[PDB]
Amino acid sequence: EVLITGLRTRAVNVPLAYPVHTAVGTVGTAPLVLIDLATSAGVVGHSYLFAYTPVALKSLKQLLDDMAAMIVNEPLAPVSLEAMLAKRFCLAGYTGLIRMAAAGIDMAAWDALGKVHETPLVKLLGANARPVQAYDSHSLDGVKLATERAVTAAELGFRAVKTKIGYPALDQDLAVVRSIRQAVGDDFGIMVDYNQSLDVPAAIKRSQALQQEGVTWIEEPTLQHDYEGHQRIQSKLNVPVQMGENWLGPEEMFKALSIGACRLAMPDAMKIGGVTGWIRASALAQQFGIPMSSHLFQEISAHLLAATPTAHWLERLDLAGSVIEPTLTFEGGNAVIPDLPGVGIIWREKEIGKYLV
Amino acid sequence: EVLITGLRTRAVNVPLAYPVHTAVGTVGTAPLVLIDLATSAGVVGHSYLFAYTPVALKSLKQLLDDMAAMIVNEPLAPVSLEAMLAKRFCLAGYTGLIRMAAAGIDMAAWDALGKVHETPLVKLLGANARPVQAYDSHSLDGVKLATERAVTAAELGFRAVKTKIGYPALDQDLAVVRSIRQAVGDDFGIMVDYNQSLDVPAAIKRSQALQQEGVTWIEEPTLQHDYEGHQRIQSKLNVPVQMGENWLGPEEMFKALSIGACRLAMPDAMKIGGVTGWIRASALAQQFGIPMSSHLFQEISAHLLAATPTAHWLERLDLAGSVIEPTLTFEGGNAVIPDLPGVGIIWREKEIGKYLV
Amino acid sequence: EVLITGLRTRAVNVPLAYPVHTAVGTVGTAPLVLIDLATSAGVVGHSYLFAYTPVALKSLKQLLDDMAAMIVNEPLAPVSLEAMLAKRFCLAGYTGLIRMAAAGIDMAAWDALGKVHETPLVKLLGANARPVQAYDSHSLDGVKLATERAVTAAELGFRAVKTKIGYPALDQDLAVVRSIRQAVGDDFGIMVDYNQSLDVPAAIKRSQALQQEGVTWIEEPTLQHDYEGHQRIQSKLNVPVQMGENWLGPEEMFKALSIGACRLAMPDAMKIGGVTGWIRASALAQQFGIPMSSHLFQEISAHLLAATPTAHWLERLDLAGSVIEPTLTFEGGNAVIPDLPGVGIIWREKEIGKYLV
Amino acid sequence: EVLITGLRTRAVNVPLAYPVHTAVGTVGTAPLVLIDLATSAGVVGHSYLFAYTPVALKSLKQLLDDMAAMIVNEPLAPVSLEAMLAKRFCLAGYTGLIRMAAAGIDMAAWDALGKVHETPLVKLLGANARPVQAYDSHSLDGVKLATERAVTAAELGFRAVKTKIGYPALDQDLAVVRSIRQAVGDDFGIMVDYNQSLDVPAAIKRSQALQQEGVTWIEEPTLQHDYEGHQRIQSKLNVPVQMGENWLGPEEMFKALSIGACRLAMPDAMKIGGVTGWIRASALAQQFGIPMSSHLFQEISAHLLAATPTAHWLERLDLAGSVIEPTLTFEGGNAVIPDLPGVGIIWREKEIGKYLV
Amino acid sequence: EVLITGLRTRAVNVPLAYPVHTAVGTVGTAPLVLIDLATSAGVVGHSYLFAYTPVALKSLKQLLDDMAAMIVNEPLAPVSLEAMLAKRFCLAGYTGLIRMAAAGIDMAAWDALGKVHETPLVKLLGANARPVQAYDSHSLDGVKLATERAVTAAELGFRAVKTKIGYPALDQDLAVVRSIRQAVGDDFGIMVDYNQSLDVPAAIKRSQALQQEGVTWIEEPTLQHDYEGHQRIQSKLNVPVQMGENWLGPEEMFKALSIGACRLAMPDAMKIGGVTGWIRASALAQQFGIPMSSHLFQEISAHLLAATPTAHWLERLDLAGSVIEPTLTFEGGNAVIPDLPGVGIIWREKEIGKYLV
Ligand SMILES: O=NN(O)c1ccccc1
Ligand SMILES: O=NN(O)c1ccccc1
Ligand SMILES: O=NN(O)c1ccccc1
Ligand SMILES: O=NN(O)c1ccccc1
Ligand SMILES: O=NN(O)c1ccccc1
Ligand SMILES: [Mg+2]
Ligand SMILES: [Mg+2]
Ligand SMILES: [Mg+2]
Ligand SMILES: [Mg+2]
Ligand SMILES: [Mg+2]
Repeated sequence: EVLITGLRTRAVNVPLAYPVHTAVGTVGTAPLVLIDLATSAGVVGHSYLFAYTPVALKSLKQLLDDMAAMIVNEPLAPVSLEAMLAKRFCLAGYTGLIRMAAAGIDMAAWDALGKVHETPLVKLLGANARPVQAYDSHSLDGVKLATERAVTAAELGFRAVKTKIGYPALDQDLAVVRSIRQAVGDDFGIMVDYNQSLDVPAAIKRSQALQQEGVTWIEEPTLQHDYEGHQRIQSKLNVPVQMGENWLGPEEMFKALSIGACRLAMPDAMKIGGVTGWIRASALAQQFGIPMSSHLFQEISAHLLAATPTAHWLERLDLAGSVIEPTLTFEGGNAVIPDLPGVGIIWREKEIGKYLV
Repeated sequence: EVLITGLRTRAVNVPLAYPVHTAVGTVGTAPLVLIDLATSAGVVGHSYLFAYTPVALKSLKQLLDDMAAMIVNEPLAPVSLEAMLAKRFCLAGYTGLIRMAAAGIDMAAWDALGKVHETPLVKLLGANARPVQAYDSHSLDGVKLATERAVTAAELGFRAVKTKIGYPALDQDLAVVRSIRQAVGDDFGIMVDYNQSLDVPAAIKRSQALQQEGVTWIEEPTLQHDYEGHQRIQSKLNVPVQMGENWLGPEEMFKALSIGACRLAMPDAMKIGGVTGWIRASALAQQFGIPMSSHLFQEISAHLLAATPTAHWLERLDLAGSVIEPTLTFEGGNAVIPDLPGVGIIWREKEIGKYLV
Repeated sequence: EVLITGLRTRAVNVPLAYPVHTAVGTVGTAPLVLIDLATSAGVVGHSYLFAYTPVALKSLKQLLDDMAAMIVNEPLAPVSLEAMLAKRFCLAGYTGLIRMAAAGIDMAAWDALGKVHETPLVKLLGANARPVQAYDSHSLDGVKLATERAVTAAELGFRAVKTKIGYPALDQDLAVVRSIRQAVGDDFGIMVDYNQSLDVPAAIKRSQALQQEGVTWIEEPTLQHDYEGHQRIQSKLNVPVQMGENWLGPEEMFKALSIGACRLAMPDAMKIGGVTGWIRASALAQQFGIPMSSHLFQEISAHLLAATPTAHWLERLDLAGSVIEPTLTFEGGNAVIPDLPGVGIIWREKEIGKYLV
Repeated sequence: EVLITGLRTRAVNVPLAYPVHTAVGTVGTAPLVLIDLATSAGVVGHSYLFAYTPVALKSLKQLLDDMAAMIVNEPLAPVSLEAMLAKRFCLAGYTGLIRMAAAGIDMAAWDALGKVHETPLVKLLGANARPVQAYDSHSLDGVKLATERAVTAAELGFRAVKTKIGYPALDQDLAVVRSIRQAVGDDFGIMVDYNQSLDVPAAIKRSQALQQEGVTWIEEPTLQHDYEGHQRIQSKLNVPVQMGENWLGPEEMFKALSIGACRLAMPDAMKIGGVTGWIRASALAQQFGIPMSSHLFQEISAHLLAATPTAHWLERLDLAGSVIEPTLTFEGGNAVIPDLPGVGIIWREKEIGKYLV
Repeated sequence: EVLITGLRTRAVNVPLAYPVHTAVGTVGTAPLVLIDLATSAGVVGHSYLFAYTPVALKSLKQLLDDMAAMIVNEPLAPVSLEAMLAKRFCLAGYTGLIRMAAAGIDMAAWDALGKVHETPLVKLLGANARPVQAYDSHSLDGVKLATERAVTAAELGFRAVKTKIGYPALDQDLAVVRSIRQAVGDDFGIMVDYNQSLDVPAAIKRSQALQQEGVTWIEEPTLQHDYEGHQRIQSKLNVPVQMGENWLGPEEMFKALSIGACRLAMPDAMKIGGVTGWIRASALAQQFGIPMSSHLFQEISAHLLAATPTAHWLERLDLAGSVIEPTLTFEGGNAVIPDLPGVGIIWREKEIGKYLV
């Protein structure tokens, strides 16, 4: 039996070429927890967590470190390890930061398991590597920069981009989208993301005007937990409502899809519960007829999407590029999984120093 | 006018006379974060958080300490402060540890506001103080200890006790309930709590047997988030299914009640979102026709129940008694709100020093 | 314990600069009951009731006076006082005139409680004063006067107006709206109100033509109690259906929202049950995802809306201006809560004389 | 042709032989408004309203007196008069005291119309007079008085009685029902009435125990407006749940029956909207398969039941007996409509003088 | 007690100025059963039945004659007489021809009862006579005659007409409607009737094209009993679906409205169960929010509609003009009820001879 022998985490706050502006606030740098999971077979599993705000960063690192003792000497069997953690956090609430930390462990464990068998994760999941179409993910950038980032993305061979909207006025949402559209042409996806900023009637009004414009999908139009409200917005639309980045575990995804919140889903490898939760999520999207994309975590999402029966898009937003070797590449807009064991995440150890919190 | 001028937290791990054994693990000490919210009016708001396990304790403290930057210099206006926190944690997930941190702030802010106005909290909410019936809350204690603790509670004048069940065999659940019944008589409540330990069919089978015995309610028979499963259990019962201690915010309560998960509710003053979330929860319980009890936090729950239109039971489990002056008392099994501004929490400073971690 | 020591009411019939014409009849003057609630702390709570027609005015005053004996010597604890009244009127029917009278007591009691603590009501509710956007509320005025009132409102810095429609012909509804629109421009809200005058098919026909025109919302298209019928109208519309002024208590609001009658709500501080009912109402709108405005009662609604999580608009219709000091002001179209304790309602005692019935 | 030419009201407070005790308060006298509707045909229509408590008595009289201006000089056409009243009270809320006032007018107008045609009311409605089975309606009387009143009713030839329950302990509800049962035998109805006193779970628990005893129905187990709660109670019962005395208009009946609140109905001739509302209620009860009884107003209810397709029981509780000639009689427990034009109400003028307030 | 003393029927087949062409066949003459109901007060009640096809005419007359013995010596109390007939035909099936015959009896009985009290039926129902708007009902007439009948109807002051459609091709439906429209102008109702001729998809296609044209309603688009199918068609339309002429009894109407088959209703005085069934029907349309028109039977429908809370249109199609005195008149397109007792139906006895079958 291969055993887990140790856990080490490191908190960084890493710079973004382009700060992520949203209609509810800006993420100017990336607060990350980098996770190393040591094993008795001598390999080291790697993953990372995104804490969104520096306010949650130290708390997340502390929680993982305190969780070290419950995983050390457990078998490196991510599925059994997830059940053990779901039980240990039964009382406290297996959600939120605690679930995110459990996901970080899970992703490092599956990386480790791929390394034990010297096989890329995608193959360990029983699937073939294949290129996965990717959209370049931008932010609430203003007409000028939004249009430039779009052109550049199109120059690099991306077939779609996402821009984050929710400007003070609807006309401003539309001017950004029209300006991207003039510059990329009609054969190009423009996904838009409201980041939860509208109430249901505002969302219906804005969304029907954006749909007239031709957008590829409308993402998180209202409060993320409000699945009934998403359903109400979706009911007034032909264009699909998109959500899922905020589902904490496949049980949240199940509740949203059960009441018809959306016609597309994009779980987040961390929030959905890592590789173990992702695989469950994929089973749900398939039965519910829901094309499934990724949210962040582009390195592991390239593997995961290749094992996903309704795989739709990979989101390109390179949060961890400063501290992770660029072994994932893009050819003609598609993510290409590297020929490395597990996930293909290699730390740029020389760089992690600049960013330690 | 009145501003928040400081936040101070203290992590303590308090050994309990009677460890809280449950079917899914034992809580042998109470890991609490003690909160002091200093104000420009000079009075200081007090509250505390329960972290369930030491594993989450330092993470939760660190979390609050980092949240201080968001609240210091803000007006002492619990409702506007809560709206601000929901917005600040919009992206990261306003749930779990983060929502619990926010609730501790809220509870200490309302304590401070009651202090500003030199009025007990119940009166600031527009209600009168009045004795609230309380059950003495025990645990997965074995036949012998459970009967003994039940006898003791009956002598103290409690008219109900709660025991935690989910022993390996149904015959054992039933033996504990029988032995308590023989000890306390037919005119006496025996609540039971499975702490999420059964799947739906075992819950239906055990619950129907318990209902033949005569129990007052059946609490969390299955996984706390599985509202549809609770409904399925409730559908096969005359006895009421009880839940809610695990609802993170009133929006989770709204989901559970919308599909008929339970016929009783017991929000946890911390998980529900503090005073602000509790008052919202009570509006919901009133409209859905749900008698609403409390879970832990007996000091603030006595106030809050008095303001609760469908107020049912106060749970008495004295987690903070080692560190808080016993200003809340019990006459004839009823909680008696002390005549003290805000919540009536006064730290036992000499005691706190022994439990700091 | 602060106690209620007396109740005094005065019925007035006060002149309106602009009579309120609706498609179901005209309210040419304001029949009001002015309420003074005396306390043992020496302060006096103030509120008023709107009786709609002089036909109900004396009956409403008489009922309050007869209710004096059941509230005198009760604690000034509006929430406990509301429960006592709900119980005392259990048998007779806690709705209609009786519920309106109970609301009048409630609003005077919360005014009194704010005065006891020398704090504006909004702060007593735990929220911060903030300016609240307001629309100027006009009536079934005819193309000429409708357009003038609109211009004037826009001149005073209002960002929207409401006009009451339901003229004998659809073309007349549209000519009024088009004429307001030409004169205010496209960046301006035009709310329309049918005052219950249409049956469901007529409402669907008229409403779809108004929606083509661009209106901000369509208010009470059909019989107020007919929530199923509202839902049927709402189902055929993208523009939101608005209602709520006629909900007697939050239990009526709950029934309407449960079956999807509307996408916006506007409780009436009096009919919803005063401050106590309003706060419950706000909890419902929030969980149901419903932007919540006020109906009349502009003085107390400015406070209430500042404590309302989905606060949407304040309705400006100054029914009581003749007998109430203008301490509420409007800056750039927003209501500004005055810096006075409780509600900030001060009687113009010199003027009440002219209007006594 | 025939016009209304006057309205006269008289408020009386009539002491009752047996005060109507209920679990939520005692009605020790009957506060009634006696109505005389003078016509151009010279006959005068009679009806009365029950105000429940003296607190509402003067307000209700004043209300009618002010409503006189709307009806005097209108044709005596109860149906068109009702439509006019609904429109006049469109804005103010056509419910509660206002709807009760309107119903008194309606009942006196139909009495007058029967007088114009010199025909008993039942015949004007197109039905034959026929004996209607009646239960003798008692109250929250204690074991001893309840048994005694049950024996008396059985000797008078009643085949059923109703008792009001909701004593502090279930054991007490059950003792009263047992003692009545022993007195009257197994071939005899015992209806029971909780007068809104239980929450849903206590209602389910008490109702299941009562159903083991053998009772004829369970009336208003919970808050009268909580139709969803009644359904939840009914869902756990074989015995039928009975309600309706509190429905204000047939539209409230329609809501309750639409969601399955009850398996029996008992509209109140006043609250339902008089004869006009009652005939609408009977159309609904017939379509929803609901046996329909009456509540109070035995004089007019005998006529109305005879015209009611699913007619069940007449409630006999003689509130107006002190002031109305006993022209309605009881043979073998059946109400016998007197052969008198309209309702057959004749004032006892010498008696009325003693009770005027 | 007034008693029924005899029943006499006469079958006629009467000529139509304009044969009624429908998409499922032609009714070129009117097969009618004329009913005389003799009473012991010396008056004679009159009604008639429409048998649709001569194939059913003798069978209908025979059935009534055979029913004579069960009504002779019964009281003239139409409501009690209807219940007796519902019971007598319990086993055989109280629907179809038997229900139509029972309705014929009912309508003659209410005519008789109006005559006993020397009062027009409308007043006996407690309502005021008022003019009722009427549309002139034409048939599947071809572009040329359809347009002429429209002009003539408009010349006589009708504000709307109905034409029967379902031509072999959609373009033909549209050419007829466009041609009527050019000739009447935009301020004029054009109702269209498919007479059950389309399947659900054809109905959705045709109906959406007619709705583009502006029609007032689309009547019986598919198989009359197929309420689910009507609902499916209605779901794809803004214009209202109309039906009801074929509902046999208010219990059929109740089933159709319960599942949302239509947004307008038009019961047929005969099929709905005569005056007794109509009054029940009106109670349903009111609660369900459904504007209610008549189908045929214009003489009694003028009275009935005046007592109908959601009265919408009277259908003018004078089937019985050849054998009934023209006491009903039309002023400015409205039906005017004549000042005669009961229904105002007087036989042209000199003419009945020409048409006896
Ligand atoms: O789509 N992704 N969203 O919304 C995001 C990503 C990173 C930071 C904030 C929001
Ligand atoms: O009801 N209280 N429960 O379930 C509890 C209490 C303490 C620790 C864990 C669970
Ligand atoms: O929107 N408010 N309505 O409808 C109103 C206000 C005052 C008087 C009458 C109607
Ligand atoms: O059934 N009758 N009830 O409930 C009643 C009667 C009189 C007074 C109050 C309630
Ligand atoms: O609308 N009335 N219809 O459909 C009708 C009337 C008479 C004969 C045939 C059909
Ligand atoms: Mg997003
Ligand atoms: Mg528990
Ligand atoms: Mg309005
Ligand atoms: Mg009752
Ligand atoms: Mg037809």
